[PDB]
Amino acid sequence: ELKIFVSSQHQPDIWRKALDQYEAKTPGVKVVIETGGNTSEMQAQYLNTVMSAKDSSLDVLMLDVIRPAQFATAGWTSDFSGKDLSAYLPTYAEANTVNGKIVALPAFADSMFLYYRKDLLDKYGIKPPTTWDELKEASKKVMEGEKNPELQGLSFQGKAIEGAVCTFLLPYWSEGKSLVGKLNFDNKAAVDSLKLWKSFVDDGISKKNISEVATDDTRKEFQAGKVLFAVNWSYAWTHFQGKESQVNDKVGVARLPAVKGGEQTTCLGGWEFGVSAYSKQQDEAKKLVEYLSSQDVSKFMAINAALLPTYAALYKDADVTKTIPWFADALPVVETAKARPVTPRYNEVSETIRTTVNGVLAGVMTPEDGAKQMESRLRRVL
Ligand SMILES: CO[C@H]1O[C@H](CS(=O)(=O)O)[C@@H](O)[C@H](O)[C@H]1O
Repeated sequence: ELKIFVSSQHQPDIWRKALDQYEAKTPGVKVVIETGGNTSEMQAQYLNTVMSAKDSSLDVLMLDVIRPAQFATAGWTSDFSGKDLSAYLPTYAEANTVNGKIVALPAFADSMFLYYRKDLLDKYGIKPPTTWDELKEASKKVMEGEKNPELQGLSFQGKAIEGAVCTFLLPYWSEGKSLVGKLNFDNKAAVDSLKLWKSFVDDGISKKNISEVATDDTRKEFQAGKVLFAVNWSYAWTHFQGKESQVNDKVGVARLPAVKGGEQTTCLGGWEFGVSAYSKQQDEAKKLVEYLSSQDVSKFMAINAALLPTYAALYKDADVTKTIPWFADALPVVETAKARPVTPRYNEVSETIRTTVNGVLAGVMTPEDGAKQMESRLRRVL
């Protein structure tokens, strides 16, 4: 009788279909979904509480790509002994291996992309922007042409959530800088990043309360036809093309714009399945994770939920690209996407950066003071 922790955000109703396929072929085994918070840091704060207390209730954990160092060092997961991760993208083999131990099996890949209203860019003769400067010029042109009070130029995540860590790093990496064995905090790129996110609000290109916007708020608002440009993850696509959308067939996907004279870098994301060290069904949990991390299930979740695959071959799979054409071009974006710090203290890293991003955008602290505070707090942790 297995229990799997899955975010309300990760389309548990589509995972439920994959569990039904498992139960149909595996007699005597039933799985039940326990849904968690929409955002990764909320899920993490929850799982820390129950893993700390050695709660045996949960069997399989859907964990963020940022979680293996913590969960490995805490002893919260049962390692996949003699497991070979070489069927999967090297980036996810690397994320799920801590001190030589296979901590987890990849569930799905992810990276940030620029979603855009191809109907509005096409109306105004605009190319997908390759720089943030080009994105500001396109936004002002479209907003002034459309005279739609509800149309946002750019939605990005400014809420004090895990996605705001990603937000902070996008311009930092585009400028060619790295955060880390040791912290190498570049003040100029850190301030440039916080100033850039603030500039969209100050220019009216982003709404005044972007500090309140989480991943699925960007998703909901873009889907309701209210956003020209959206920073999001692959899952949003299935929602954009579903039965409750204002933007069916009106959505382009591009790589993120670069900073003035930078690269079109992005943030690595994605999720993996861990088996709780406290599960009393280790054997059946492991067999369930082997199924859910299999190629066929990787393919099903790409087609049915726009979850980017963990297997290189699936990005150009006939049925995958028939369903989502832009997956065919997505592999090199995923394989070159920059990783957030690997550390067991990642909760503290996240808390420092996301609270600094949110405070800058809420007008609590200047971009310069925000960077100053972040460097001091990260110094202590890394
Ligand atoms: C929904 O997952 C995606 O977004 C997360 C941010 S949040 O939406 O949870 O704040 C990232 O951490 C994940 O790596 C990425 O796959």
